[PDB]
Amino acid sequence: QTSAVQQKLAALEKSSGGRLGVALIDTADNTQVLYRGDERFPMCSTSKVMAAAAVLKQSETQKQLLNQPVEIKPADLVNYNPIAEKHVNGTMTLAELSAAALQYSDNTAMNKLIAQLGGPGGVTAFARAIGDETFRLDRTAPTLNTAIPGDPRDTTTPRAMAQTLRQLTLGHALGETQRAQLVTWLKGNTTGAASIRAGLPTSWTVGDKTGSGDYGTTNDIAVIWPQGRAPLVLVTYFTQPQQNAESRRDVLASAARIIAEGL
Ligand SMILES: OC[C@H]1O[C@@](CO)(O[C@H]2O[C@H](CO)[C@@H](O)[C@H](O)[C@H]2O)[C@@H](O)[C@@H]1O
Ligand SMILES: [K+]
Repeated sequence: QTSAVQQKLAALEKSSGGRLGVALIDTADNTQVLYRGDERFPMCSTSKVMAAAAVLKQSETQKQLLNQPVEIKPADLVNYNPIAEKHVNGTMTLAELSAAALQYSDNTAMNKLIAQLGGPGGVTAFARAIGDETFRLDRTAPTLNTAIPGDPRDTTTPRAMAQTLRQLTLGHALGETQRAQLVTWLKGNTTGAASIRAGLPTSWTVGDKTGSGDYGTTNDIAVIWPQGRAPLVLVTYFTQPQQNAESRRDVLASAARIIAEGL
């Protein structure tokens, strides 16, 4: 069936010129709204959530892991390193790297998390351990953001990512302390006000992670606490046909607005 909300999302998509993917889980009733929910999309930096979460999971059996220092060398700096570049020839702890990756989208910090997990496949292995059979991370940053149409590397589906984000932030994929830390980090994101958040009523609370890459890829994944409603999880992925396309955070905001109006 096609719902009214799906109809509106299809109209948004057609006016956007790109390809939109949406998955909502409403934890009031566990119902779901999906638009291209089983198509693959390039995650770009939304994959940082899974990497940070995997390190949180490791910290459940090492109480001191988040205070472990990691050396930052000049050679480690990549294309976007607003926090790590201050620490070159110095160190950052795994907590500092997780915070920098999630809240500032620091790519050097992401690469340190990936290295702590043994490479991109270690992030995929964590996804599998928590029941996500779809997610794959294949490369480090920044090349995980190439976002080439049809390329399966560094992709997931909206359905899979919404389920996983729910298990991580509202469910029991992580220990209680670790879940709370992940939620605190997401809620402190600096990069999200133009994306899902822009489509929701101001009274609602959001924790989110954005992503962007080539092909005008513009993504956001969020856990939302509506005014007076049980929490939602919302994934919005958007990608375009031309490599040099501009970002379209407004399309994500419009998707979120449609979802909110449909509740
Ligand atoms: O966007 C983060 C970071 O990436 C760079 C290239 O390393 O720019 C890319 O992203 C920009 C924003 O989407 C695009 O405008 C640009 O064309 C693309 O190369 C850095 O300039 C930027 O800080
Ligand atoms: K871009």
